[PDB]
Amino acid sequence: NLDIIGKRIEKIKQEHETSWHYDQDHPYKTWAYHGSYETASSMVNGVVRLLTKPWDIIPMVTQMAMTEKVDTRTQEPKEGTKKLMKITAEWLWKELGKKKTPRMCTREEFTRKVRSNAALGAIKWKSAREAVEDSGFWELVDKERNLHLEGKCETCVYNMMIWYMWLGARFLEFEALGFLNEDHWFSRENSLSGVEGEGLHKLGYILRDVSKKEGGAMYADDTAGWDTRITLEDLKNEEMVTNHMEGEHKKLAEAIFKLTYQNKVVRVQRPTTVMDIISRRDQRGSGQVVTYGLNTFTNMEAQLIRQMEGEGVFKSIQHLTVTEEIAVKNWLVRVGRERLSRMAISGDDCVVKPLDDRFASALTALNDMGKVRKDIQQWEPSRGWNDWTQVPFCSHHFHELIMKDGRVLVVPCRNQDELIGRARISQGAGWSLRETACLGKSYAQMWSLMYFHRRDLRLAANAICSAVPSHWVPTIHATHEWMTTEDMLTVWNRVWIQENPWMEDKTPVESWEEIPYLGKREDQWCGSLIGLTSRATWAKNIQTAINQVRSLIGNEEYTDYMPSMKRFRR
Ligand SMILES: Cc1cc(Cn2nc(C)ccc2=O)on1
Ligand SMILES: Cc1cc(Cn2nc(C)ccc2=O)on1
Ligand SMILES: [Cl-]
Ligand SMILES: [Cl-]
Ligand SMILES: [Zn+2]
Ligand SMILES: [Zn+2]
Repeated sequence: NLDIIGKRIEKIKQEHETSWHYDQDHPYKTWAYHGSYETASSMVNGVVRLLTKPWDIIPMVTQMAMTEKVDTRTQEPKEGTKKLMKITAEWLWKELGKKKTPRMCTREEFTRKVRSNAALGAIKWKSAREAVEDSGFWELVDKERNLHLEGKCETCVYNMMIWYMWLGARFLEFEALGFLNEDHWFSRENSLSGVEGEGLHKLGYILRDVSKKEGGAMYADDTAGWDTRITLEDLKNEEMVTNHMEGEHKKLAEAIFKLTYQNKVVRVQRPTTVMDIISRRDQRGSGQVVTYGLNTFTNMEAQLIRQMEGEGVFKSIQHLTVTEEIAVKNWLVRVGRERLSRMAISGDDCVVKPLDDRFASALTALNDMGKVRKDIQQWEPSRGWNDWTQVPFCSHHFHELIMKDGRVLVVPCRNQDELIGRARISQGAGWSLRETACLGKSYAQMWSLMYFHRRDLRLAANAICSAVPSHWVPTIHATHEWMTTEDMLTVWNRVWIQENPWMEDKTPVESWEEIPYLGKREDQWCGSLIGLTSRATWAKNIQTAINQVRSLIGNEEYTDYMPSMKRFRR
């Protein structure tokens, strides 16, 4: 308690000593309140919207651009649950460690990241790019760092909104734990369940490979507030990664887990406006990228245990017998790798193809670990999927699509209203017409690469790339091959043919017309506006929309991509 968070509390209390009140009308029950002191909406991308006019009248698209569970308490698991988690976690860190070496990340790696611009989620210095160059920052980092070796913390404080800390705390986190992401610990090759750095063009092939295994249905249960259900027991099993570490690193990592993860401190703005200095031990509070890795780890653990319960490796979560402990360990050593290979896990998101459908009603460990399923009753058995093409994963489903030459594409898909609505939204303001156009172009090239099989998206993508100057540059499961000025057909051939391990025949495709679409009926099912008069007017009069946007941007060098499509080929 206060002996670990006090210093951080004391430092803040003094920076606002003038205005400090211990409010008695504070809304926190499960969060500890210490005191109080006085104290970037969604915009529309006009380039994308002018080139998607039929969607101006679709409420699912237009509503997307308009516009308390953290204060809950998860009970401590039973002793038999806690045992199962401890044994599985120890075995899983060993497996992940077999072919990887934990190691500290470096400023010269962190710096380069800030130069490339990433969601480091950091709050004297204007931007992050500036602070990185000023050694005064690195001096502050040194003081804190040397404090962490002391077993103490001063400035590592969360700001609720998404939990931003200041760039310095983010570095000390990245220094100790960045290896997890930087060195691909949750790669499919390394972790067997993971998909880190796979890409949306590989996920469908991965789910089809799981489907090939003998077993029951495919289960894809979402957790209700995954992060809020992260117990102190989960934070302590995650910390066992430090047992694979040495020297300074082991100390630095131990400090992040002890002082920032297992004993947090947060400043939340309450408009009644008084900045509450609230604390708590449990729930998920980290950088988005370390959160991804530890979420994947803990999810892999929970799902192996749910598989154990379904296969009758253990009878009761209340207590584990000495013989059961040996049986769990023997199960992991004998079949652990096989059972990891039956799953696709991305943070809190999973798909499991268990040995059989006993898994569907194996609920006691899952519920007692506090990973309560969403959109169902706690003890109602899971609904599985019989077809890998119906399974939801990372907000997508996957279609099997046969090319006119017999080669097989497995393509990602979601409701087209969600795709068009997202492309019409920008995260921030103050951007130029040029920067808005380059973001439109990023969406267009993503659509050409991932969603080429949707008739409306291939047409709108061609229209946007025709409307934006040819040479202008586009601006954690994913890898982003669409962020380039290279020709999109060349990138398509690299991604879907050359580099695709599921494609035996490497014959390049010579034109976009060789590249197939979904069934005309399969397109409407996933939200296409084909067979509507509106969409017909838009398609026919596409060159007029392209010319409207060219006139707004001005006299630049443009390319006509519309003749890459059959209907505009004269
Ligand atoms: C993805 C993503 C990035 C942004 C923020 N943004 N918005 C504009 C208008 C221009 C550039 C830019 O980066 O919005 N969505
Ligand atoms: C079902 C179904 C059949 C069609 C006919 N049609 N097909 C296309 C590809 C474009 C426009 C068009 O009217 O559209 N939806
Ligand atoms: Cl199904
Ligand atoms: Cl994007
Ligand atoms: Zn600290
Ligand atoms: Zn679909």
